[PDB]
Amino acid sequence: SAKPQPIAAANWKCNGTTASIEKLVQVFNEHTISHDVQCVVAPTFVHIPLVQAKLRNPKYVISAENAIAKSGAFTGEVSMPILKDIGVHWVILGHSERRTYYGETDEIVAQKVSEACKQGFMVIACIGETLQQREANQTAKVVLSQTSAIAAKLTKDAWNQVVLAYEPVWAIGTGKVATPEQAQEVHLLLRKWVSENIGTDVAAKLRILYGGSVNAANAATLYAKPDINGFLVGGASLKPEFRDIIDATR
Amino acid sequence: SAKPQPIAAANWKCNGTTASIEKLVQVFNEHTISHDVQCVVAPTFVHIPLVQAKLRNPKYVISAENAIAKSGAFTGEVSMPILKDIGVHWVILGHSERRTYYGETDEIVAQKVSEACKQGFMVIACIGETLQQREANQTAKVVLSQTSAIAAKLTKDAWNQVVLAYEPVWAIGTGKVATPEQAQEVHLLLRKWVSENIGTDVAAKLRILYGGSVNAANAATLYAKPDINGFLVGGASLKPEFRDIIDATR
Repeated sequence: SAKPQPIAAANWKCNGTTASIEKLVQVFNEHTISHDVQCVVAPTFVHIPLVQAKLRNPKYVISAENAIAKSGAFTGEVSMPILKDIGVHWVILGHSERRTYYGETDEIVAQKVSEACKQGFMVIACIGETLQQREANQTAKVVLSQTSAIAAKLTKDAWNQVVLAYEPVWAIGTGKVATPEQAQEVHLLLRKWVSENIGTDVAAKLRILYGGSVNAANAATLYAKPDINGFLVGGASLKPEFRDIIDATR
Repeated sequence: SAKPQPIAAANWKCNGTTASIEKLVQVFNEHTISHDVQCVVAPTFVHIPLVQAKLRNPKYVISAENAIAKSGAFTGEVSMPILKDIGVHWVILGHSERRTYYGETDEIVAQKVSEACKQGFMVIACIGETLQQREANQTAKVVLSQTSAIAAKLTKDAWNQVVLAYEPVWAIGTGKVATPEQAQEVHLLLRKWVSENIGTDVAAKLRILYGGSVNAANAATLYAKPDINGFLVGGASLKPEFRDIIDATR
């Protein structure tokens, strides 16, 4: 289909013990990945140094799970210049849980994205609708709303560092995956949107991943859709089966 | 005066480069501390492992600057069980900046405190009034309000792990320190409160620190007050002068 380079990203959320991490990393290192894909591992902040010291599988990069733009008087947070100094140059922003529990709004997400962009980070920005939305046939405008908000703060060239993760709020950690057909419908409308609004050229390289209850048995079917470039995986990433998720992008 | 063991705590907020940290840590390690005081260093999450590997001065402990109670689906955050596994067992909670920018309320602070308590952490809980408060002769009830909220969620014995940091919102990072007399007035009313409400025995061991624009030239005068047990230092802790702040509790 000519698609872009696939992305397989691991989001450990707020989980991990130094022991269990050293176990999973060893399983990941011994997995010979054979095709062109970029694997990404998002550990918690405290665990980032440990992951850097043991992660050796070459198709992998470390990303932070969130950050703030600037260093300063922000107790408890971690900024972007701090993460560059530390060699981490990917970050996941506007992930659902942050939009819901620690109140990050579009414009706020949109600002974290512009700045990371500005800081030379590769960014995976999360968008998606809730079930109430979905049920009001509101899924589409919502996604377009968020993407537009991000887009207003970016330059035509900042897109080269952007990756979108469409995670329907109702599929995250629920066991309730979107059928490939639901997933696929949203990815094409977005691609279409980016295409009309930024450049055909941009929509074609944009990796747009699906996330929300994705596992080793469904990743394959998911991948086969033409506008699905990969995944953002939560629960299944705390397991060896992650191997088989990465291989599904083959 | 018989007072309790003093506390000198360093809060680096969201600042530090691996280089500048390795420089400051070396300055701290070579400072022979001679009296009984517990020094505490709060680095950002990413920097905690680096601090653990180099910090060697024995009167020092590492604390996190914030955390959540439980591990789980909380993207971007770091929990307490994660910090125990990692050997970090002190934490700063309800610091002003968190109460203001990332919306942590009394009850929320009060819950983070009970749980950390429950997790065997030493906790430094922050309370304090804003200038509007101060000007409405509202400083006192406010402090009592917050302390009471914390106290409702703790057991008579949880106090042994609690430390209070009174940081007038108007003195943090402002250059505008509370005179020793303002500081002292608040510490005695609190001590009084804890005394009447929890036990005379408890108020007597409680370390209650002052923080807000505290430096090496004022720490001394600050310390001399009878109900002032130490400090919670922000800006001055990113400097060598921190040495002279620790020595002021002598």
